[PDB]
Amino acid sequence: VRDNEVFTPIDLINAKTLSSVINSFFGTNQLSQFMDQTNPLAEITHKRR
DNA sequence: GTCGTTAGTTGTGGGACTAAAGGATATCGTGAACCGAAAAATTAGTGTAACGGGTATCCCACAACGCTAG
Repeated sequence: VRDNEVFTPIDLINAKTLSSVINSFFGTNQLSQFMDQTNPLAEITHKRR
């Protein structure tokens, strides 16, 4: 869309379009699970599931 | 030789899948410019004090006797 010479590779980039995907993965994916934090064994088992 | 009929597929579509507890999520991409609407803030303008009688009420104090003679 840009034809003016006043445009640099900073104005071209949106952080939102990457942060959105990463936050969606870490907040709503079935594999991003609430850790079993009852005891150390629960953590060490959940991390090896 | 040709056309309707019947039964047995065959592919495709619609409908089921305990009970109890619990129950947190994250959610892009951008084009400009002017006009209208109403909701809000700022500004401009007017003011009493005691007196006469007469009488309604209040608080505040006091009274509500006893004896003798014609």
